[PDB]
Amino acid sequence: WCSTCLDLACTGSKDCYAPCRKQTGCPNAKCINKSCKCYGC
Repeated sequence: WCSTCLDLACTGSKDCYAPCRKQTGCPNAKCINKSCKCYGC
C-alpha cells in the first residue's frame, strides 16, 4: 500500500503510477472519477 496517497485527483497519471504500483503491484493507472484508478493487478 502507498502511504503517500490521500487525494491525487489528476495530480498526474505518471504521478499516480508509483502509488498505484505501491498499492496493487501494477503501476498502470489513470485519473478518472476524481481518483487515480488502477486497471487491476
